[PDB]
Amino acid sequence: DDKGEFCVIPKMDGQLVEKLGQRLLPWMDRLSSEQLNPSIYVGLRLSSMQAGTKENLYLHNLKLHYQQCLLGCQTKISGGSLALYLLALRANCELLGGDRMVSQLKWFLEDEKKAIGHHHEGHPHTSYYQYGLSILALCVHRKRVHDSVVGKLLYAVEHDYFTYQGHLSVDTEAMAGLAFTCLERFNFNSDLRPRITTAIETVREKILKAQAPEGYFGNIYSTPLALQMLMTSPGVGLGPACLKARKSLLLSLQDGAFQNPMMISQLLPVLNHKTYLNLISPDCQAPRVMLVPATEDPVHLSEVSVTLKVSSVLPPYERTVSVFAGASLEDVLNRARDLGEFTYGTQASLSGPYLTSVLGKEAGDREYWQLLRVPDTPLLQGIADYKPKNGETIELRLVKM
Ligand code: B12
Ligand SMILES: N[C@@H](CCC(=O)N[C@@H](CS)C(=O)NCC(=O)O)C(=O)O
Ligand SMILES: [Cl-]
Ligand SMILES: [Cl-]
Repeated sequence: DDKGEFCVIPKMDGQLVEKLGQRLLPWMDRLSSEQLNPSIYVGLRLSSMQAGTKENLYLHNLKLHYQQCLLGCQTKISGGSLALYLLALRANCELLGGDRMVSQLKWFLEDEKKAIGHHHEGHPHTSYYQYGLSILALCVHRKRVHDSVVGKLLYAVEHDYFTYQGHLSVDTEAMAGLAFTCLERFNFNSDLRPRITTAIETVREKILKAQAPEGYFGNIYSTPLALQMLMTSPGVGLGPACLKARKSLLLSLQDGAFQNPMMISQLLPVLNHKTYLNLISPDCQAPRVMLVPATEDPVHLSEVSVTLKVSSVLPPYERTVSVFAGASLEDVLNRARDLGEFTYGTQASLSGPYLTSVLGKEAGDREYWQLLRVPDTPLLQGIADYKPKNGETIELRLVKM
């Protein structure tokens, strides 16, 4: 590739990548319906690493869970979650399909298309991220959806719906590009083909323009999906752009990034030069090294002082607490709660605990609790993974989606 047209990530530190995989390994034993994440299975299968027989047991439990929750299930499965399960099936070389899951995912897309409306003036009940992910998951199972469904996602890309105040929301843009790439390879939605092929170029160009001087695309956690999109096909400047991203990824791993299992599961494929598009026709005898358990570090003795602020409740709340150095924001919330007259609530997600209430105020429709480093810098990690530094002030703020 003397011309530098292929997006590659060469010469990654072997032990940083091993340790990244070892962070997923313990999660292979968390098999309850409340903790299963099909993206973990996909990410491991597309990676240079494996967990042996634990993978087969994980897939067995995924199958029982998604089969039980088709419309003894406990919580309603979103379209995107079912889509990730479809990706897990392809990672084991299994093909669906009148399949009930295929139909359920198609009807999810129909519901979201209706929410968006004929004038693209509405919004999905979930997100354009889940919309694109669901189109992609159907496509890799060789299943087409109606042009009217695909048109909504094309329109959003064509009208730059995922750029806000000049900043591209890279993850959703990249996911849309992955879906479009799959449609193009099957020649699905052929009446939309010129739009599809241009939109692939638009996504790639917008991703490249979102590259920061440091080398990440948007932010370090959007970079895995951005790299998937760039790796689907060679292009001018991709070699050089992806070498900058390599530098950013290495520095981030050295600095302790990528603790979150969902994020690890998005990064592992691209470190192995694979993407979700490999799930059309995947190698199911891929070369992968067995992971072994990491050794856990000694107890952290130092402490950090962190101020927790909530101004979207009446009366507002502010308290400085101390926790062990390396404790999470969740630990800070727990310490504040222990000190009295502070409460919070969460719900499970495939990314871990999602903050849903603070001081008795539950996020309503189209609202969420945003986590910020004062002043006004949104955190890049959620409560379980963000580790506050001494002297930081963290704000919880209820905002409109
Ligand atoms: C859509 C989305 C949101 C929406 C979710 C609501 C909706 N309308 O669906 C909104 C805008 C509310 C949101 C909020 C946040 N998000 Co967000 N989000 C995403 C996105 C684009 C897609 C998620 C999705 O649908 N996945 C597919 C479905 C099937 O999976 P799921 O687990 O069932 O989806 C749920 C969770 O993702 C959850 N949620 C969304 N984001 C986050 C982040 C964390 C850490 C957790 C625990 C949960 C959570 O909401 C989804 C719907 O219920 C991802 C992109 C990505 N690369 O994954 C980023 C992403 C997951 N979010 C991220 C972050 C950091 C946040 C926030 C912490 C930002 C902040 N500073 O407040 C908050 C969450 C705080 C809290 N209250 O706990 C990061 C996480 C990185 C990491 N290291 O883990 C990502 C990767 C984006 C990025 N590149 O920065 N998010
Ligand atoms: N509107 C988009 C989602 C945009 C979005 O919620 N982006 C959040 C996700 S946490 C974000 O701030 N992303 C980081 C960024 O844009 O840099 C969709 O429908 O998929
Ligand atoms: Cl992380
Ligand atoms: Cl609460």
